[PDB]
Amino acid sequence: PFVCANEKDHLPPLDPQADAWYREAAALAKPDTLRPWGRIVEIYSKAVERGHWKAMHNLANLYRTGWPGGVEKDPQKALDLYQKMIDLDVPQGFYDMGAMIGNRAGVKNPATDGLTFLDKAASLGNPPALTELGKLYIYVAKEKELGLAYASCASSQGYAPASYELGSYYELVENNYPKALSYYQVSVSQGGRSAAFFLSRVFGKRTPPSSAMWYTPDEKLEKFYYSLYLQIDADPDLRFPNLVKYNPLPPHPVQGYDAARPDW
Repeated sequence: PFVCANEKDHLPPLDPQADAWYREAAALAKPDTLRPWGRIVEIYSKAVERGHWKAMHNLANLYRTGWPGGVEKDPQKALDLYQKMIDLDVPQGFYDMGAMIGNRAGVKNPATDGLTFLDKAASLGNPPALTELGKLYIYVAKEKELGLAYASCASSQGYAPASYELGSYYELVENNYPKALSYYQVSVSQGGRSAAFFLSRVFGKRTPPSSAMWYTPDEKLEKFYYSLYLQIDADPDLRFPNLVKYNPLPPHPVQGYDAARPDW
């Protein structure tokens, strides 16, 4: 049996000073201009000293995925930070470690209680882990019902890539385009860059009909959702918690609001 967990129920405390440093360093790394990476690294490091689990994640990603002139690529330090995270039982830490050394390596790790890294992370409600496992059950193991449950758990926690993956599932596998559109719009409200980009294409004049899912082009929706794409592209922390309720999507010309029930 699968139990959907809430990741926020399993987050260690965040030091108030370390969180101030983390937020400033994350902001400095945000704009698409010249950025002070050496100083961003140093600020993240000071926050890591005080136990900030998000500073550990961001700094580790910089150490393994370097950055042209700023920093500096070093996989071993990124992994030492991942170790610090799982020692604190951070759900993202289990996902991060598994993404770097493989899922099944978790079974032997003392911090996972015998689970794989994805299983341990997903059991603590980690949305990235729930999303990957959902894709694996759906597309590799052919466990549709279980895989959809994993993705829906991550989606209901506000994780935009999970909502986008559910929308992509209903478009390509079930050909339920109104259901796909609704998940894409949910993903946009959750800061989904890809969903906003492709939701905009759905209503563009020049989009081939199959990629538009045979919706009628709507120039105002094309511009509305391309505008959200640009906002999310500039600020990935942006959310739109009122987007769905006050901007109902148009029905599909044939499938309505649900291909299963095209006349609702």
